[PDB]
Amino acid sequence: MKRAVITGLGIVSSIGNNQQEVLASLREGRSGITFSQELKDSGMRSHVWGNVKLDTTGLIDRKVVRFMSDASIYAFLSMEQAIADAGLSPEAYQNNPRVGLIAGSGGGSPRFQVFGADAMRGPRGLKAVGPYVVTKAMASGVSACLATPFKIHGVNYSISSACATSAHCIGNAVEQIQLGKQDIVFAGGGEELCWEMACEFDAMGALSTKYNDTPEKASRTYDAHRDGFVIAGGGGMVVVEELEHALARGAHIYAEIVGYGATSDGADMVAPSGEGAVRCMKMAMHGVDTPIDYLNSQGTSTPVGDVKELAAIREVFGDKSPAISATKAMTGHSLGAAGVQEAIYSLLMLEHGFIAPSINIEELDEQAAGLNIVTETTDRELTTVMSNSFGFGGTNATLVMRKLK
Amino acid sequence: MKRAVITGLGIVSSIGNNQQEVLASLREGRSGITFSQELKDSGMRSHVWGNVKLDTTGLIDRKVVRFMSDASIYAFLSMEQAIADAGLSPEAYQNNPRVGLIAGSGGGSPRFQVFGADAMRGPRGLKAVGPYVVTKAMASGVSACLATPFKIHGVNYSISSACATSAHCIGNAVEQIQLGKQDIVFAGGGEELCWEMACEFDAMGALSTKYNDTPEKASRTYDAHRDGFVIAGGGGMVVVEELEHALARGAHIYAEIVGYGATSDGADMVAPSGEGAVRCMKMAMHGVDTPIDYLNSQGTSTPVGDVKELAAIREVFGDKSPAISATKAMTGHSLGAAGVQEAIYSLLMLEHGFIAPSINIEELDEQAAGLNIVTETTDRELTTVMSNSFGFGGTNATLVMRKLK
Ligand SMILES: [N+]
Ligand SMILES: [N+]
Repeated sequence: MKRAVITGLGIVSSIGNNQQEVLASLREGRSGITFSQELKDSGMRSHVWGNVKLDTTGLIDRKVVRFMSDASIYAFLSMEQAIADAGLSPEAYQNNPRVGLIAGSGGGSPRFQVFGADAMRGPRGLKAVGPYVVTKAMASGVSACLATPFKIHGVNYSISSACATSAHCIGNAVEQIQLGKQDIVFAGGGEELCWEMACEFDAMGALSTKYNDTPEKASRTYDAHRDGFVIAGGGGMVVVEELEHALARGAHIYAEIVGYGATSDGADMVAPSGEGAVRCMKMAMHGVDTPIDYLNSQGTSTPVGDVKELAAIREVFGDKSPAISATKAMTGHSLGAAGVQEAIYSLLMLEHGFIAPSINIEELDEQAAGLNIVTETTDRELTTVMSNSFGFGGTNATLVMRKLK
Repeated sequence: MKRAVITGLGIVSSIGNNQQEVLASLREGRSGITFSQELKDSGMRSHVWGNVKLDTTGLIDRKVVRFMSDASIYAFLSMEQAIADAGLSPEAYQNNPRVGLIAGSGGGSPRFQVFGADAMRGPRGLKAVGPYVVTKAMASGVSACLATPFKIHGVNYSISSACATSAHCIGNAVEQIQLGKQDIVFAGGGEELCWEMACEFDAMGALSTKYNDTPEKASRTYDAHRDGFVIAGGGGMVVVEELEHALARGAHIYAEIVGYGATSDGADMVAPSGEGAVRCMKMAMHGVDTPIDYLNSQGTSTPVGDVKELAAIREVFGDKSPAISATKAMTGHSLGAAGVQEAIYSLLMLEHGFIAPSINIEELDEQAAGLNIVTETTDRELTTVMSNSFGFGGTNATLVMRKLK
């Protein structure tokens, strides 16, 4: 069947506002985590986050940004970058039935959802709400807010699966290409950063709370003293294109998506089973005869989550343990945006031939001994890489990408 | 490729808590719209809705329902119904890598989103929020809350696309079967009914407000005096299964999904373009050598909305227009659940050989001139039906189902 490759990428993350800034942060093991006065004032125990260091005001047409929440803004900016990076002129992707968009978020917009309710209960009622809350608060906000302005005529919808959200978006994009239904599918996601949603995770005990005085050390995947993830926001978008189409226009190809796994744990609600993850990685490796040179793990930085994934990786590769690093130690967990941003970090490592370090590991977890966890930036010729996205609700996605000759 | 058929269904709507009750309401053109004190007390202009008349108290185990929002509850109950109706037992669908679940909601759970914010802002903070808000508030709540209890091991995620949400879910399930990845995929969705979310649509001027005195007449699709849709809640689930697998176990086959259309308008944020709908319908009809006997249109019952679809239908068929009926006139708009529920209504009509009436039409709009709009329950031998789902963001989905030879 049809082959799918990545020909462009765009990103707005806690460690950079474009792929160049991100590249630098990755090589330097630079943290994007900072202290959040907003989270502290909300009454939360976790006072750190991976915020986007950019004032988006005026970066998007007023008539367009009026319908958007932060998730949409981040994804929109990421898509602009992706389009330019892919070298696509407007005439090349706009008003084209074979060009689509699949992008979502983990929670839509709790901020505007609460805003509407707060305004409605106020002295002005509906007048305070406004006619833009729906497009900001709906779960499909990210796809709706981008498909319209970019004149997308092909597939258009959002996929939601918590931490696996944008990973499933990319995989679904691949499926469209494989089915011969689309030539190009923009895939990715975005996530707003707000106490409204963050407090829900803190109320679960899923967020780090013992390192508020040293924010850059809070996210410490695989460290013996990890205590939860650090919430983050941002966006990302990649251009998934059918091979012949990309080659025909002389597109720059980062890699071919040679594997996509999507499975379900069917066990616990908010706790990885590990078993589902093993099946997910094996599914993504079907037909892939080249070894995995680097694995960008889910690596949430949670006590139980980290160990479950470690076990799954051991079961899948056994003696074939590849280089492993959890970029979340640097970036925080962007939820709905994580899958696409992490695929992008993996693509940058593959393109520039280096492995980003898994930082803040002062004491490697006992259940990690024997694995090749990279803790220092290492230059190496990579050919095949894997990125795992295992999210709450027992939903799993794995992407395997490989360089073309 | 592989063929996909529906072997079971389940539904919880404003006009029936199961397919039997729904079937009864459809034949008599009964309305599920009622006066809502909740919507009035909130300060909204629209005081009518399509509530689910059912006491779900104790219908779901404690340990399971504690993670669910109303959208998940309705979806869960619909899935139980679907499993039984399909003749499936745990040994056949549980812990099975080839059985998946694709279901979502349009807005997740505004109610628990606001609940978490309200509780957090209280003196108790995190303690008042509780550790169950995430699974209720997240956009993937519907898929996560069902996949776990039903021990689903295959694909697991939610698709969101406003009014087309559950229609795209069914289409994606078909794709999984065509790709040979799954033998069975439960597809559908759910939507809660609350002022929290309802006020967003009212502030947008999309909800009917000139009939709060005569609820059962508020929703009046294709009527010259329409003034917005009536918000509704509920759930739906269908069992999508690979043909040979279904025949092998002697399952009851309602129909085969012979067409699935998915397009994008890339024009306006909250207004159909028509151009996109036309392409969507043609996409679903492509390859279908059999004519469409019945069409369950979007029929939102909005001034511009209704006009656009009719024009699109006229453009697709023209002089050869099939029987058309807007079930939302009696059921309302269940948003994320509308796609699967309307697919089910179309299946019941196809299964029992009859056409549901388009109630509340005193004066047919001039736009529906050369079209066959059924306003009375008519008995006919249907073979091929079509269901259109066009939501905000310019996202379109069309399903074509036909009896099996
Ligand atoms: N990852
Ligand atoms: N429909």
